[PDB]
Order: sequence, then structure tokens, then C-alpha cells
Amino acid sequence: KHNDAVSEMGEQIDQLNKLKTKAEHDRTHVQNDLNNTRHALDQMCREK
Amino acid sequence: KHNDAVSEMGEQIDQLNKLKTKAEHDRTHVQNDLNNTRHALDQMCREK
Repeated sequence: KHNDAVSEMGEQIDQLNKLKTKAEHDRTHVQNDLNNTRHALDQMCREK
Repeated sequence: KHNDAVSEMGEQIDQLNKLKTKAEHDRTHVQNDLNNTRHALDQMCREK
């Protein structure tokens, strides 16, 4: 019953680790374009 | 010794979960700067 409890919590925490990194990627994905579009902004304002 | 293992990974269940609630809370907060910035480029792009 220990080795069940390690595993059923273990089958919980491993897919939860997928839910973090999936949410972690969507954080860095939206920040990267903000890192791009701000760099797109000040380059365009340099031209004006 | 079986029971404290539950508490330590349950703390890992918690701290990974509050990290997700932290990270998803950026995903709107970072997005507020995006609609701030993407509005600003479209103002300047017509102005150029």
C-alpha cells in the first residue's frame, strides 16, 4: 500500500509536470514576441 | 517514514501547483503589455 501510494501519486506528479511546462512554454511564447515586437517598435520609431 | 514521504511530495504537489497559478497569472499580466505595445505600433505605423 506504500508502493501503490508512491505510484498513484507518481502517476499524478509526472503529468502535472507536463501541465507546468506547457503553461511555462505559453508564458515564454508570449513574452518572446513581446521581446520581438518591442524590438520591432523602437526600430520602427528610429525610422520616423 | 512512509508518512513523511507523503508530506514532502505533497509539498511538491503544492509548490508546483502554486507555481502554475503564479505562471498563468503572468500570462494575462504580460498580455496587458502586448495589447499596450501592439496598439502603439499601429499608431506609429500610420504616422510614418
